Amino acid sequence: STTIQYNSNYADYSISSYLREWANNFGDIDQAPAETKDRGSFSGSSFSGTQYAIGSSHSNPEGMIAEGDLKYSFMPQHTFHGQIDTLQFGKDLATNAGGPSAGKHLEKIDITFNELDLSGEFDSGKSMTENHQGDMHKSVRGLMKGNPDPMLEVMKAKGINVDTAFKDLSIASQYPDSGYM
Ligand code: NA
Repeated sequence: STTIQYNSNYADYSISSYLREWANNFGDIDQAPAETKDRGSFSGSSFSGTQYAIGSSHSNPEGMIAEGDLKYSFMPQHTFHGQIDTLQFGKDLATNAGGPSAGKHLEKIDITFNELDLSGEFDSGKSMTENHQGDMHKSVRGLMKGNPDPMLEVMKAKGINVDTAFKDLSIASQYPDSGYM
């Protein structure tokens, strides 16, 4: 079953209010010029990986990391598919020691969704419209475009309450208070 951890600074936020703030600041990747666009980084495999990590293309700190079995179809349909088990949001993505093939991490982790079971399929013979209806694609691509609503709809359809503040949300627990951030 999906569970959540959150940094105490976000105790008064909900999933919906957090993802709105995150996505607004991440901003729409399509509006970034090519020269400064972060298209995201796959690692863990020899356009696929067990981790996909992406930061804002607009010189803001927001970033996201997905872990699971992730794939991207590139040209011409640009569909994200596979399985996301863990989805994490925060700020200031950095490459792990050993470089990009070792993965990335967020310097500040705000919210982590565990056992999210977010999936989608890709069929190379089907239309782009059909392939883009998958839960994983619409939610990840929406977030990349500054739009959390597809992700929120997927979460609501899983029975997750995206309205409750984290402090009151049964499936969420606060990361222990620390002092290094
Ligand atoms: Na709670």
